[PDB]
Amino acid sequence: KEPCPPENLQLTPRALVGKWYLRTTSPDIFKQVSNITEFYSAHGNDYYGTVTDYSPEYGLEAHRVNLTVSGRTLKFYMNDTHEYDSEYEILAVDKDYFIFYGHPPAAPSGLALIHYRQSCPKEDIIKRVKKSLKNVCLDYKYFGNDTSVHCRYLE
Ligand SMILES: *[C@@H]1O[C@H](CO)[C@@H](O[C@@H]2O[C@H](CO)[C@@H](O)[C@H](O)[C@H]2NC(C)=O)[C@H](O)[C@H]1NC(C)=O
Ligand SMILES: CCCCCC/C=C\CCCCCCCC(=O)O
Ligand SMILES: *[C@@H]1O[C@H](CO)[C@@H](O)[C@H](O)[C@H]1NC(C)=O
Ligand SMILES: *[C@@H]1O[C@H](CO)[C@@H](O)[C@H](O)[C@H]1NC(C)=O
Ligand SMILES: *[C@@H]1O[C@H](CO)[C@@H](O)[C@H](O)[C@H]1NC(C)=O
Ligand SMILES: [Zn+2]
Ligand SMILES: [Zn+2]
Repeated sequence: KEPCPPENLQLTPRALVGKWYLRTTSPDIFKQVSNITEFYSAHGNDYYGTVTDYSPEYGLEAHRVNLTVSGRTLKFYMNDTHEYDSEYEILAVDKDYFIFYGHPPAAPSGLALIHYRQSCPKEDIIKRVKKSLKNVCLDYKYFGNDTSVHCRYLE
């Protein structure tokens, strides 16, 4: 139900700006949704953005979302639907990924999300991710990967 979050917890300005791929989660969600692209524009503590997800019945849907960042945490709001709308805590910060944790409606007991800068991250990045997870009391063991976007390092 909880990780053991870091010492500092520092989340800097524009740090989330631009393009991400949500390829790994614990609760594996990649039956409910697939091929998640995020794009965020920074407006101080506010981000506004697009999430292009694929649905196993509906299409290539798109969603408008905004972050509101408060130090270690942010609030995530999606316009069209609200099952991932919750507070999320930053667990790890890296040039090639961020890890967040929350208790949204879709997983009240806890949801870990890895956002990658690359769609198919190289084995170096995965080894750092593995470290970040142990370092906050989760492990790649209980995470699923988005297999609809084949990646030899995420299998
Ligand atoms: C995953 O989503 C991406 C981008 O969100 C898809 O790429 C799009 O592919 C269509 C082809 O019909 C183009 O018209 C778009 O302009 C493309 N966008 C980009 C950024 O390339 C991609 O095809 C999707 N893949 C899966 C497996 O769902
Ligand atoms: C670098 C990460 C940016 C910050 C995003 C905040 C953390 C969690 C976002 C929740 C996304 C949940 C799923 C996305 C789309 C969907 O499943 O419908
Ligand atoms: C995002 O926008 C919503 C709707 O305008 C508003 O409730 C709030 O300021 C923002 N919330 C989050 C979670 O970013
Ligand atoms: C959805 O977005 C529109 C912006 O056109 C806004 O007026 C509406 O109240 C939003 N609400 C929800 C629940 O998504
Ligand atoms: C996800 O990726 C890692 C390799 O990066 C692997 O050890 C783990 O088993 C994968 N899980 C699934 C369910 O694909
Ligand atoms: Zn919690
Ligand atoms: Zn493969």
